[PDB]
Amino acid sequence: DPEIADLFYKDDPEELFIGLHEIGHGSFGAVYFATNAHTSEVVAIKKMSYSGKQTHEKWQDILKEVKFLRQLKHPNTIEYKGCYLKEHTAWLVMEYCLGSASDLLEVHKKPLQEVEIAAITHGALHGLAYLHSHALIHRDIKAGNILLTEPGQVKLADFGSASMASPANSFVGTPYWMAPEVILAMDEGQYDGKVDIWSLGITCIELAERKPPLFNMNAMSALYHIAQNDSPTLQSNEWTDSFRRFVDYCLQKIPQERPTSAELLRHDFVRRDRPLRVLIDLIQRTKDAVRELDNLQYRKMKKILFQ
Ligand SMILES: Nc1ncnc2c1ncn2[C@@H]1O[C@H](COP(=O)(O)OP(=O)(O)O)[C@@H](O)[C@H]1O
Ligand SMILES: [Mg+2]
Repeated sequence: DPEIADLFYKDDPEELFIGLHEIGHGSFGAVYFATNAHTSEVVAIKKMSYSGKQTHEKWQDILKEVKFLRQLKHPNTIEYKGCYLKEHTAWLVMEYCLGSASDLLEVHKKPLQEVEIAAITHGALHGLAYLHSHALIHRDIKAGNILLTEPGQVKLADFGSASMASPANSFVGTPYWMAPEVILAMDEGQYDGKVDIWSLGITCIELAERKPPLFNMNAMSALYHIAQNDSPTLQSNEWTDSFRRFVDYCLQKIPQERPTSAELLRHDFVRRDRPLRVLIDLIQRTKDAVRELDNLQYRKMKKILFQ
């Protein structure tokens, strides 16, 4: 019906975008760097197929992601440009980013610097405070869904699990980064935006340690351990106390004891002065490191030099 047709532009995207290069993938298909042939603008295109046996679920997921992106306007959420449709493939068009925070980890094969973590966290928190103020929940916060534009701005992306309401109940997320109350809700009970704060805490650990906790287990074992056991913490004592206190505050298992996004914006870790150029310099040092990679690793990370 019109409710669904109204989500999509009516012209054929195949002509409109040129010079496609893959920059990501997921179950749906790939993401591409592309240029509008008429305006020269560079964009990202997430192509999401709903062919085949999983057509119904795939189409519902497209619809949910498009409807969610349509409502957003904030400097730390990815800019949405609209969506095209061709041959059982939706072309979701976004502003183009250099890469994810997970990509920055992969290029360096080391944790990020603490001030880089803070900067990224700070931007992510603004996005989360916006979302939560609108009764929204991201539900899949992780380093691979926090992007950086080439100029150094932090963008939340991947709204494929997101909630249009709060409280919510669905058992959704990426298991290692899921809040205990999502797991304990078992698709029936309730949780709210603070699940993103738990996930942010896990993301902090990820950026500090290269991987989330429990990553040597299967999903089934991790979900049990997240529910049953004491929350994780930063392993190293090298980190400042402020960063360690930040993480611990995020990783309060009881939601009533965990800060909101608005509250965590006032925490010392993100309020502490840091250098003006932290994100610009992280970007530059990343490009410089991609230029030194061997061809095995470069083949995977060449997108970082696409501009
Ligand atoms: N707007 C974008 N600009 C640059 N890269 C992007 C953009 N959107 C996605 N990507 C890349 O594609 C990857 C997968 O996209 P994502 O939307 O997270 O898909 P999935 O839902 O299936 O995880 C990201 O982790 C990122 O590396
Ligand atoms: Mg993703």
